[PDB]
Amino acid sequence: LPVRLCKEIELFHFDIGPFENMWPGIFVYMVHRSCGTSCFELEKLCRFIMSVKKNYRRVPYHNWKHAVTVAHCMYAILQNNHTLFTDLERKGLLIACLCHDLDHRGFSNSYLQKFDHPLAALYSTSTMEQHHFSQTVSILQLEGHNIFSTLSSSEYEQVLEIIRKAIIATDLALYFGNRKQLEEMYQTGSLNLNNQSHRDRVIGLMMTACDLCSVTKLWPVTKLTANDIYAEFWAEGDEMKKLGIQPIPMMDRDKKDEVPQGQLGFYNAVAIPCYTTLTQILPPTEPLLKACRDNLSQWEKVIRGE
Amino acid sequence: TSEEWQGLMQFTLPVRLCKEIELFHFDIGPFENMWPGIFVYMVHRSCGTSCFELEKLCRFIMSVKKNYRRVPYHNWKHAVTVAHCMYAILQNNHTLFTDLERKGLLIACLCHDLDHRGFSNSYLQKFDHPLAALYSTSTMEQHHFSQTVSILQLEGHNIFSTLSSSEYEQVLEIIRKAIIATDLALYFGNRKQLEEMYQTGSLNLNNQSHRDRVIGLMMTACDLCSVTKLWPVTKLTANDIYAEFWAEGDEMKKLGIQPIPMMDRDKKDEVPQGQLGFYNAVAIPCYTTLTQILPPTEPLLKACRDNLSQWEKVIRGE
Ligand SMILES: CNc1cc(-c2cccnc2Oc2ccc(Nc3nc4ccc(F)c(F)c4[nH]3)cc2)ccn1
Ligand SMILES: CNc1cc(-c2cccnc2Oc2ccc(Nc3nc4ccc(F)c(F)c4[nH]3)cc2)ccn1
Ligand SMILES: [Zn+2]
Ligand SMILES: [Zn+2]
Ligand SMILES: [Zn+2]
Ligand SMILES: [Zn+2]
Repeated sequence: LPVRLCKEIELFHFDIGPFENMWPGIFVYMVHRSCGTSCFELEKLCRFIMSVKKNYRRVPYHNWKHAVTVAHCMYAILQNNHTLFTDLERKGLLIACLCHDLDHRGFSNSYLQKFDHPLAALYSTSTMEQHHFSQTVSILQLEGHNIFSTLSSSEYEQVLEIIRKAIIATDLALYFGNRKQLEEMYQTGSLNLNNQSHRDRVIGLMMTACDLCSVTKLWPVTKLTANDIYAEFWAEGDEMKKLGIQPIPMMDRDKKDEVPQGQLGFYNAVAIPCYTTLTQILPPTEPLLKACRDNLSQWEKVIRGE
Repeated sequence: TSEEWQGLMQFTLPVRLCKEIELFHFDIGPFENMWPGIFVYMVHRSCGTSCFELEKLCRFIMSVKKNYRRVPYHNWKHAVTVAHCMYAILQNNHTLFTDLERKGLLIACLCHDLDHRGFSNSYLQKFDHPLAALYSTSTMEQHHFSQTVSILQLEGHNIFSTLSSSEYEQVLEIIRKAIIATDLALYFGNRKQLEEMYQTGSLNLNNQSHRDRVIGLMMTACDLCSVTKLWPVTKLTANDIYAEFWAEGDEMKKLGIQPIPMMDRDKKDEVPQGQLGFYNAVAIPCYTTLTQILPPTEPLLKACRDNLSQWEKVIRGE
């Protein structure tokens, strides 16, 4: 890995760059540094990464780049709270992040439900997410893709459960209740990492934090990333109008000029609470929150027209 | 029901102590009959008001008090002070520790110098004291745990009587290990091992042996906390530490042995150097490593560093 990369990949606000064919290397480097060189047989891990790459789609935002970007955010959390995590979590969380939007079409669970898509009948709740985990399992069962083959049966069931819960937690609908419970557990001191269900919840929050990490980048990356977010959402809003459903203003390209107030509302309602609470629980994740605020400042500055 | 009347109640300190006992550099003050209350409070906030049966807990504390001796440093005040530091470490890392570990660690700290006579393991060995024949390493520390177990065996004194046998044994191990770890001789090996494990990333709190080591370093850090207090307190506490050591040096001379300069009253003027050496060689690396493993314990390092500054100021003569 190049000098600049080695240094800057430790920073929370690292951008993985425009060279797609370095991203596998970057991910492998992150597994090595946060899990270990002997965590995975290198050959199987490359075949697995490439097969995952292949089942991500050429969509504006929810693509291979976002999959690797999210995994990096996870990496930086792992490295800055490294004593906290089991060897199983050191193995399965980065993988969970890399697989967490497998085969995303660029469409919400709402759209899938309104369209009456087969996945909506097959998975009634967190529809895309149950699908991302189903894709993950089936890639794992391809000959030579069981990167967990040396684990015991028990250890294999456990890490898949980590991957499952982690991926499900990326459904933004579950985030609100989850963060409420965690807030109230931290204020009252009941929160405890020796309690599996509390540990699950924190991982869930770590995953929301990683999924939304584009708001913790420096302003130029965050602004440019917003073009990609909205390109998807506007395409979905287009498809809503074709069904004959007025889409919400978030996904309606005719409301472009209201994007700045749109972002502001979201940093206040969702992103700031998310990272604020995560910073309470894992203080060394503060740089994420700090960046989020700087970007919240930049949207107000945009709204003022300066 | 008593578990029920104890659930309604919460213990209350004066306003100044409520606020400042949360601070790492808090001093427990000169009022001895306040310290039990101080301890019970810390137990209630870091553990919960149903961890111990209050009557049993008071009986236990009075017995522990009665088994500390009237020596200048390793006395009842020291015990409670060490327990406080552990309380602050617990409160600032609240999501890390089990209920048992919280129960047991505060109790361990309070009991960790039980029946200390003001003499090092080294003096006991040279004196040929009976304890040295019985415990050939960490002599005093095994005795401290031994006394602890004896207090718990007294009628109406088993504060862990409500635990399952399984949990009782776990807490007694947490306490045994913790107390043994205050043998400063074992600290150097322990810290070195943790510094390596932290730097390579192998350090993992879900592994019992690693966790034991961290707990060990936590115990060292609390044991030496006198160096993390504000300057006026560290300077004054220093009198008490040297009163002890000098008296040991006196007893070594009585055996016809030259005591090391650290325990030799004839070398009063080299104390500033001596402390400079100790901060450089022991205290700074201890809290440096602890702050590394547990970032919220930093204020201990910051304060340790400020006192190192004060000792240099004395050496220069300023
Ligand atoms: C909603 N879940 C989600 C969010 C993001 C996301 C991550 C980081 C930043 N933004 C993200 O998406 C959002 C985009 C817009 C909004 N809110 C919003 N935009 C508006 C534009 C016009 C308008 F009139 C509005 F009312 C808008 N509201 C929120 C998240 C990505 C994927 N899924
Ligand atoms: C060593 N074990 C120990 C130390 C302390 C302790 C805690 C905080 C501060 N000091 C402590 O004890 C020490 C006292 C002195 C030294 N070093 C030292 N002092 C000297 C004075 C004169 C002289 F000539 C010297 F060489 C000295 N060396 C270290 C710890 C408490 C309990 N056990
Ligand atoms: Zn998703
Ligand atoms: Zn996502
Ligand atoms: Zn001791
Ligand atoms: Zn002690």
